[PDB]
Amino acid sequence: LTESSTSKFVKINEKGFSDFNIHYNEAGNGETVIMLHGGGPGAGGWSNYYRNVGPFVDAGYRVILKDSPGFNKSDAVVMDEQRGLVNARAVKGLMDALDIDRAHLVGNSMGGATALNFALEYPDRIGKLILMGPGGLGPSMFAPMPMEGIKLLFKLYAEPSYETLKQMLQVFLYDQSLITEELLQGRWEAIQRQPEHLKNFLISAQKAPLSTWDVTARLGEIKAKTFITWGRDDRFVPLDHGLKLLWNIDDARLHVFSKCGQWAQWEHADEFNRLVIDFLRHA
Amino acid sequence: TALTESSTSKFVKINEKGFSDFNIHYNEAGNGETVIMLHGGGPGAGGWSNYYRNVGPFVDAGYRVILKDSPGFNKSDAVVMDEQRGLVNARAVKGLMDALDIDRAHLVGNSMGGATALNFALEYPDRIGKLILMGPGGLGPSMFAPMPMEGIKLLFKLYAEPSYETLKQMLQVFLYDQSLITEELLQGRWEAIQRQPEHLKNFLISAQKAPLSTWDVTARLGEIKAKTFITWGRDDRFVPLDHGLKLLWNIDDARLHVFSKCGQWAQWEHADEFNRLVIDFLRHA
Amino acid sequence: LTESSTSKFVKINEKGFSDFNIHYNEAGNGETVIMLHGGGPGAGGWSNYYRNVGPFVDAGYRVILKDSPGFNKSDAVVMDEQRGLVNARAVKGLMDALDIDRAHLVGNSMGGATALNFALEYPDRIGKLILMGPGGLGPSMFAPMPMEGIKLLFKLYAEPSYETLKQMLQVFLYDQSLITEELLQGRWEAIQRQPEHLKNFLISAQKAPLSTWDVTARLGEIKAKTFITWGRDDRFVPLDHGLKLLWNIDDARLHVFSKCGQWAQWEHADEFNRLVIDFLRHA
Amino acid sequence: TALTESSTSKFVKINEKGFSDFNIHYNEAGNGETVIMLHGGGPGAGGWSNYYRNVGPFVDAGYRVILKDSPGFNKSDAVVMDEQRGLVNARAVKGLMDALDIDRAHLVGNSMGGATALNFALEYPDRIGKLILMGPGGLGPSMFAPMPMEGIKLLFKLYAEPSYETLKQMLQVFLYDQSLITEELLQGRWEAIQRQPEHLKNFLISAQKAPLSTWDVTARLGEIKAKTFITWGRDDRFVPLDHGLKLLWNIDDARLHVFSKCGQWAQWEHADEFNRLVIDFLRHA
Repeated sequence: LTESSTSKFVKINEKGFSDFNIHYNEAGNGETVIMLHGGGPGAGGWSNYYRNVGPFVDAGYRVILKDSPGFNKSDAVVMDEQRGLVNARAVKGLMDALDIDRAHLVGNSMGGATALNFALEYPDRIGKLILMGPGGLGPSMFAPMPMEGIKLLFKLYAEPSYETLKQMLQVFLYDQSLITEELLQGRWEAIQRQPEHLKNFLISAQKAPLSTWDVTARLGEIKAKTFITWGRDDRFVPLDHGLKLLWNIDDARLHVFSKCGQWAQWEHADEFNRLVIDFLRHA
Repeated sequence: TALTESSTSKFVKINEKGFSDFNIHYNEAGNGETVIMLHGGGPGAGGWSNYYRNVGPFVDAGYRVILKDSPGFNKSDAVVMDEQRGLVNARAVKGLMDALDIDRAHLVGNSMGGATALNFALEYPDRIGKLILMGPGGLGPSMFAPMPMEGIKLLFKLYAEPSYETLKQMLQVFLYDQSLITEELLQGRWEAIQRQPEHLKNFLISAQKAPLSTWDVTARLGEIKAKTFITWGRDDRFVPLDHGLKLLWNIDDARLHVFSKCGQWAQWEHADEFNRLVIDFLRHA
Repeated sequence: LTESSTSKFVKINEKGFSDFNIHYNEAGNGETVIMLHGGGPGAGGWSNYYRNVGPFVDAGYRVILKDSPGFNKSDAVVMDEQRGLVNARAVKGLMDALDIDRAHLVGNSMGGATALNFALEYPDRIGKLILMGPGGLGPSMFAPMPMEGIKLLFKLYAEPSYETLKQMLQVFLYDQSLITEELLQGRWEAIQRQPEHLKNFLISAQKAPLSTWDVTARLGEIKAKTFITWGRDDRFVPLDHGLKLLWNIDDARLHVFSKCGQWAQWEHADEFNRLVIDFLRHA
Repeated sequence: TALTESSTSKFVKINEKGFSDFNIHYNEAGNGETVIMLHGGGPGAGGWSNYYRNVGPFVDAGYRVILKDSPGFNKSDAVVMDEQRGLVNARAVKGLMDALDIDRAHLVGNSMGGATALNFALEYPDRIGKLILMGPGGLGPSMFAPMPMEGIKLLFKLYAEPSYETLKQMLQVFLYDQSLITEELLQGRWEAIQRQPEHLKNFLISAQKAPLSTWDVTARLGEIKAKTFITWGRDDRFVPLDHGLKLLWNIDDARLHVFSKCGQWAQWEHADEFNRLVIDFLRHA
């Protein structure tokens, strides 16, 4: 598989959306797994998930790497509501657009915020919920906020340098020497090719700051089977949120990877793949 | 051969440091790559009783499984120990491996058996493959939980005044869903208590000589070179959840998995998931 | 001072209350400190606070040891709403009853739940907020619930034995050999003399379980200056709630006492007294 | 006499283990019962710079206050250390106490000075009264926070490439309210960096010989017999909050106090409350 071969578009008309173009990548057939990416500059379905799409297809799954409204080759937008609840509507849109009655969601960071909102609003349309260091769960009992990674993320949004992006990625990864060009250019090309997303994000962050995303009091309402993954060394979202989810969602389990940043799916691909595939297959 | 507690039951004399001609009971099945499972420290614990829901699937996955009765438990020989039990138990595991000609084994350890597995990986790094830990005991204070924990107090209470009803109370604290407690489980533990009452008294004499605080190997976790799978039950009232994080941070190559709606026996209360996760870890980690 | 010398009653008519008799003890003059006791069988203003009333009066404070609706010499009742919100109304009642325009609150356990609700509903009537291991803040990130102390509390409510009460107190105190008769009889006489409170409590616990008391999502609304105290070895409410309060209340500080159970005010009287007096005097 | 940085400034030669005729700078005022205050480990740190908001009130409360410049900081003599800095610093504190005929002192320690205070209480239990710790360094891994922490990375960055703007970045991470950072604070630290650049390079050479992981005294906290007051800033990005709990659980007689809206300098960012709480602890604990 490649990005080219899998590339695809489709408009959506849910709630406040209307004739809104969502880019995505699709492969495989059958049961549907929608993978939702992180909030960083130049973030996209493919870029977040290029080590998990193949193995998930082989497992006999319909794999949808969605570009969320306002990133990569999807359409630009400005939100005055918390992006989790908004991205969920975009997801609900792409499912209605493509006749998908139900899907499993895999949400990393902002994505995980999306999946959590999707699961809260549209429970009848979610199968199983995989969360990987999801944002927007309020304050940590230990980490002061903003966290080091979030600081760097806004710094990159503000002054998109090549050297800055690099330093953002050295904080996102536990092992910094794992930095590939195919990754680094994937993000750097994505920021350049649509620099309207950057300014749109900062404005939205002004209208709905991270503190408004907190869905914590509603967690006792999530019914789907939940698999929470965390990188032990995540400098973007604090480890103790993993526990908050475990205690509040009725049916959850938590897996933490050592020597791992915010990208468990990337930095620990193999283990992540087989752990999640098995969770879908057997839980 | 049918796989039953009796058809798998075996004995081996071990000779290692402070053990001479010491009879160790174990249950064994399967062939090839070896997994040794080490049980908890409560009255009447033993290998079969802790691991009977795991043995079949591990054997079917192609492992040789050894459910070891630790010294001073169940059908192994009696002992009063004057050193910390994790280390003495690890000597016995090594003794059993030498006696059975086993060069390397994966270790699965629950509670006291987790402490055993950790001491074994510290002392005998060349003889361990992978390490699987389920809520290991004796890792010092918790950052949140007052000690002794509720499970620990019931453990000592049962050791000192054994009764069926106190056994039942203990087991109700050990498990998240107390309605899963069968009369057969209970009667198995109760028979082990009644058939080997010397183990209880010897345990109490030994704990006075080397209290639980002496089992703390925290300072050495940095030496462990085995790939490690830590499992915890979210609802464990015996050893606290923050110890799972302590191991995750101090062992070089670890992952942690926490089961919801689970007390201190994840291998038993969530056997199917446990089996699937650990088998997968042994095969592909 | 003694219980006799300070004993006093007054009816109240707030919201659902009407001609409802609140017992309390008062001493001293000037600025008002209302001390609110814990949820245990035979719990009462005096019994919780007999080492803190004298020293607080000397400090020049008006000290009100309130018996909460349904304990000790106050009137019996059954609640179908979480007792924190209900006890707050009773407190708001005793203040209107006695022409108190403002007060500082000192809440231990159930009391702390009260103070937190009082501070949320009636902020204009609260000065400064002292919380000592307050209940009803949801699940712990570490302790499974119900906690050992809560289990024992309901066991004592169910079968009020003298030996049972004793075992409840051995779990409430870090140092068990500190058990005094003047305490033990204070509780044992209180349970006997009004055994209707016991059954009323169990029914209310049925109508509004501990899980309904959680005010966590509203903590960002508390404006009063807050002093959170905790016993390190508290087996009734988990230590990590101390942190939750610290992070969520806008103006808070946290003090933890070593070798200390649920009764910081009792087990560490001196240090507690001077710490709180100074907080009132200078914060 | 007026109390100013200069009117209080003194030197004393110390001779203790690996120190011979080693000049220690300190600031001193007041008389009687002795409190020694030990500073942090960042570039340009020193006693005055860390504690100038505390000295007046402690002296007025009736204490003799000593703000000590640790070896290889500020106006004390230069040194490249080959052992963990907490212990070497504790030797220097003991050396200063012997040279000034001080039998017993209360110790207040911030960050590196907290590590110093802990080593001193371990090694010289008879020479300490009470122990006050503010976010002490080197207590090993955190259960929540990735390491090195953000403050630590800025510390090493500033040591290796000193610049005024990097100093400002560091100080902005140290403090909760960055708008409290005065030009005078900045210029004081910056002058100490520029006037003693050898301290920076010596610090880096020393940290290669005994890294921060070697400062961990966790395993010994159980030996500390001093009544201990632990203070933390909720918002500390240099040493993590769970270490406050680690000390609370492992030292026999401790209390913990956490200030909201506070980074790693509680003594400075919340001086008034800090002063009031610690003075009260010294008088009545």
